[PDB]
Amino acid sequence: MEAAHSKSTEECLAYFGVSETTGLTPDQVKRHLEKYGHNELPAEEGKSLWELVIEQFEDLLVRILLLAACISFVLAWFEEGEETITAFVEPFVILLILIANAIVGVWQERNAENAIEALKEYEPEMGKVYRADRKSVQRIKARDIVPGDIVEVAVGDKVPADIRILSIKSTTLRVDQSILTGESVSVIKHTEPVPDPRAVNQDKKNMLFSGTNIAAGKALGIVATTGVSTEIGKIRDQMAATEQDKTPLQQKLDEFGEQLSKVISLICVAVWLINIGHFNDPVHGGSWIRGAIYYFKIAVALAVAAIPEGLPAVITTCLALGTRRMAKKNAIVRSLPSVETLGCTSVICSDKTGTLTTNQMSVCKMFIIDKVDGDFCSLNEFSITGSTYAPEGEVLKNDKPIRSGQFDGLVELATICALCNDSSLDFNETKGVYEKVGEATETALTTLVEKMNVFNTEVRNLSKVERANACNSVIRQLMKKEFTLEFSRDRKSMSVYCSPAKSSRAAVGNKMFVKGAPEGVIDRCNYVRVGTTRVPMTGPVKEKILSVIKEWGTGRDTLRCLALATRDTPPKREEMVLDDSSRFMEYETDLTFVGVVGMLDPPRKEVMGSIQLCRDAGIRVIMITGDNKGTAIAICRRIGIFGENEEVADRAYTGREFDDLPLAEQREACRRACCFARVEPSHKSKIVEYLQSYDEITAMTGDGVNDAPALKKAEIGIAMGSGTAVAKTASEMVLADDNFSTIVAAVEEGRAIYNNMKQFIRYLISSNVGEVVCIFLTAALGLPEALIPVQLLWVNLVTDGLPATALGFNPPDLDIMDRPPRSPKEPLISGWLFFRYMAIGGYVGAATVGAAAWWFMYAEDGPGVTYHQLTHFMQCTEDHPHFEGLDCEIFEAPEPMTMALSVLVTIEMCNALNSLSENQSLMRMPPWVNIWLLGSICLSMSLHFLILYVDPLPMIFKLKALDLTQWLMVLKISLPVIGLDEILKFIARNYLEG
Ligand SMILES: C/C=C(/C)C(=O)O[C@H]1C(C)=C2[C@H]([C@@H]1OC(=O)CCCCCCC)[C@@](C)(OC(C)=O)C[C@H](OC(=O)CCC)[C@@]1(O)[C@H]2OC(=O)[C@@]1(C)O
Repeated sequence: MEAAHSKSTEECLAYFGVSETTGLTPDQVKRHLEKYGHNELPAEEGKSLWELVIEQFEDLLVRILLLAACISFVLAWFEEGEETITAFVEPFVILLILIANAIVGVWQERNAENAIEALKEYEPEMGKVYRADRKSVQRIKARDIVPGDIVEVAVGDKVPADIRILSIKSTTLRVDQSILTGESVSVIKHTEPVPDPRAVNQDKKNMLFSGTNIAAGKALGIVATTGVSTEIGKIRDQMAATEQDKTPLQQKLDEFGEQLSKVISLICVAVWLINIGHFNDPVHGGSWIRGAIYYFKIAVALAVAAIPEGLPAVITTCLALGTRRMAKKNAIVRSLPSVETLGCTSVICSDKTGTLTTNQMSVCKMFIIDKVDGDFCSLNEFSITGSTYAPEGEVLKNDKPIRSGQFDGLVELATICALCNDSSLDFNETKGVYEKVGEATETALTTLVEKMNVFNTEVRNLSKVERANACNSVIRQLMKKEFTLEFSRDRKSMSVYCSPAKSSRAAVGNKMFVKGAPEGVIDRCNYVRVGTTRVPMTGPVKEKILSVIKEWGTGRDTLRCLALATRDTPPKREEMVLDDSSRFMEYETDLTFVGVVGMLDPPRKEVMGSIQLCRDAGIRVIMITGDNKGTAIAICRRIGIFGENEEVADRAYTGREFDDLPLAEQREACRRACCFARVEPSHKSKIVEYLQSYDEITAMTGDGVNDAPALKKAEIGIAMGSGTAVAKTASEMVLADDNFSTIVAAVEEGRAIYNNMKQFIRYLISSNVGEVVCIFLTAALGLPEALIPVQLLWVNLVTDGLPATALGFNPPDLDIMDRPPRSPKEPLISGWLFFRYMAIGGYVGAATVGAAAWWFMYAEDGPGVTYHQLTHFMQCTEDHPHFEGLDCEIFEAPEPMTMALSVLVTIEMCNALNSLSENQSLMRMPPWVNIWLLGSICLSMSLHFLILYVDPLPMIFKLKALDLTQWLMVLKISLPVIGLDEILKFIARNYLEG
């Protein structure tokens, strides 16, 4: 049953043909259950199985590196050698890294909390119904309840489905719908029907929602919807139906993986293509397959040379280290990758109360009527000092303190504020400060009653523990509050019937002290109280009152005003039937205006600043409030979101307004909007959606299942520290202190971690730009094989893997926040940088192979080896350069290799330094600035010797401790990389592409 809330309990019972007394017949149940199904959210999947694994090994790069193993295992099996400790290395070092980055990948012991899971935690397990098969209140399984059957709920119960209350048995029923919105103040329910076919959950006063728990009372009603067909289930589906796109970085690392996987095999073609000589000469000898292994031993080398198997380790390190660094600033980042996107954040959507503000209501100003006459009436305005909840402050008129009670009206003023209040003030002993008890507003009202003290009641000689509510009580003693008509968004007001306590002498029968939003209440006043007398409400007057209410709510002192009025001659206790909600309005007419009070929820002392920061950062911030458009706009000028005098006719919309705008006009409004007031439920999702139709990285603030969809949807959802678990499990970041400022901080932080990430990323892969180049020369022109496949691994996980991580601590460049937000579609490497990293990548390919080519020929090893022909013959079947001797064993010995690798590890250390900036030389960017970089460079070479001296290592690496004479060449062969660098890096001046 869809709009059960708009039907009468009758129309509603009839819709299903059920007796409020008998129940659903066993048939109807099975029958109904076949039609609607089980009152349960659909189940999910995702646990320990073969899936996680196989998908783990589905990635390209992890495959190309697995294929190298599916070949190295056999390649390092046919290889001739008495060694059995260096053979099963390659097929293991890889097969190890593959399985290593598969555990820390299938690691779901931490990151495994889904938002839809908690959603099932809000739906109870059992519920009580009334079928026709048993006259007893059978407590069946919740899962078996069905639209149509009449259920029972009583205190403490968790509502099993969406029911349409039929009959309330208790005095009054109160449920805790916080689960949905968050304002943990339980609400009264009624049986009267909400006729508006499209009321919003908050206004469906005659309905219980599944997930909600009953605060007070006990009622019986007829279930309207179960399963996904419910407010909770509906929210579930929206989330189920939303799929977040992959983050920008993760999107590049894939683009790379693809363009790479192609270029890798693209070079395997050049090999079998450059072989134009091997097609003829090669005769008998069985080398058909014995010589073809050369085409395989180059793949499991060319491949591992272009795959930075150390990146998915560094980026995670730098990231995990940022998570903590941000946690220190109160920003808890759940999703890791997010630290990247949080930097491309272009729009911040924040709620006002308790994020942009403190949620510290306090009454500042208030007034009553002074004199009414000749259509020209005046007023008496006061101000109140004290922004705390502590009854510590004074009431002053004309900047000077006055005795609130010397003023007849200010009395009744204070009277209403106390008897028309469902709250109290409490001094917390332990802590040592008065705290609110309930609605933060009404408390501010209570605190006013104290500060005021219209009856002069002694309070100096009292205890902070019993003085907090002294004056209020005094007033509760002169009037007996019988019953009270709760607030409603229709009448925007809320009265409270009172009776004259026997212990009095001023009893004008009964009274009704009304208090609500100025407009409504004031419009229902036929009179105005001028002191003690009463006089007809006249236009001029109403004109004057509304006048001052308009100034306080839109002025420079953003105030929330409440009209205070009363009914002098209230309807007879008999003529009133409390159960009739919508009827309350009438019971509150023929009123008498008494006064107004304007309170303030101060914007947080640090927000005014951050809003500015977001300006310099080019980040657009959108405040979402509950204030009325008019005051929203003020608070906005106030906190900086708008100029002190900017045009905002079209930049701020109310929810109603935004609804009267057709799709085109709505979207077109989200790209300029900065303030939304009284926005409707869906709207958060709507807005997010629109902001995105502009490729905008949007941050959304919220809490409660209510806002789960939007948090999921938005690029960066932001739950509050005090928020629901679901709202937290749905967001990407949780604000430890629910403060706006900490969102901006975290944005900047996450904006630095990329600037540094972008470095070690274009560095750790810049070396791979060479390793392949090297391998191409070391395979194209001759086979002076300088870089072993099982040797490059250690050079990518430590040799350069250490300076990378060290690069994850580079000094944050100034003005970080004085530039517009990055572009999720900005490639790390391209343009002048493409050509830059091009040379530096080929040059390191002329350096590595050269340590073995430039060597033989000018070295102190080989008097007649210079200008050799390692290109012509390699198999060595005869002797031309050397007749009878033992020289055809140099093609496989630690001599030309142990020289290249060293140079490699030398040019990289200079390239790491070339990776501290992108324009400023090392002269302006002292390579000793990043203290943690040097601390790694040293631990880099400190391990280079360890695999060159300590025998157990230098052997398995095919290297040997180079003489300090021949090791002096590693300098003038590597060291000059910085020149080419510094050249291209100093040439970015004429090329104003940076
Ligand atoms: C891994 C190692 C190597 C050496 C490789 O071939 O990487 C290429 C490649 C895949 C790209 C290129 C490299 O291009 C070549 O080497 C082309 C052949 C040159 C022959 C010249 C003979 C005189 C990157 C490396 O290099 C330079 C130096 O410009 C930059 C960049 O990479 C990134 O931005 C990735 C970061 C996530 C990518 O253009 C990228 O392709 C993309 O889609 C990107 C966006 O990925």
